Amino acid sequence: SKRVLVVEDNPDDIALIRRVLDRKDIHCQLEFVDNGAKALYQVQQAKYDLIILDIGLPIANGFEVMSAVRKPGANQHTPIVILTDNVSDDRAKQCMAAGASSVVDKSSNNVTDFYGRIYAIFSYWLTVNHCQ
Repeated sequence: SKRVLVVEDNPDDIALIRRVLDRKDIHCQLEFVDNGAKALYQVQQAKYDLIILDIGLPIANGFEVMSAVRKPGANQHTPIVILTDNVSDDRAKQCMAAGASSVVDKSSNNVTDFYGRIYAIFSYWLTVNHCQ
């Protein structure tokens, strides 16, 4: 059973993410935490198949989370997807420098696009990308 860790605090985003997985029959353990401190603790506790984070949360301590995950250890090479509203090219480029696997615009002002991007992230990283 795959496990995913998502650093996100918007409760409608969260509810939409759970629902996408449901409908699309994507079966994994999902864990949400609302900040970077909590993230850095959970990465020490379990090996994840995927870690998603909203770099828009100052409180997510995104770059710090990414450095720490990228260190020697169980999740050293766990895919990290940044999923954040309004990604600029600069910020995407900064995430990529800090170790992100992928940067994705939520486009959450367009639920149709937001929904299909959630499904693409989980679909790709869990059923296409090779998992141990």
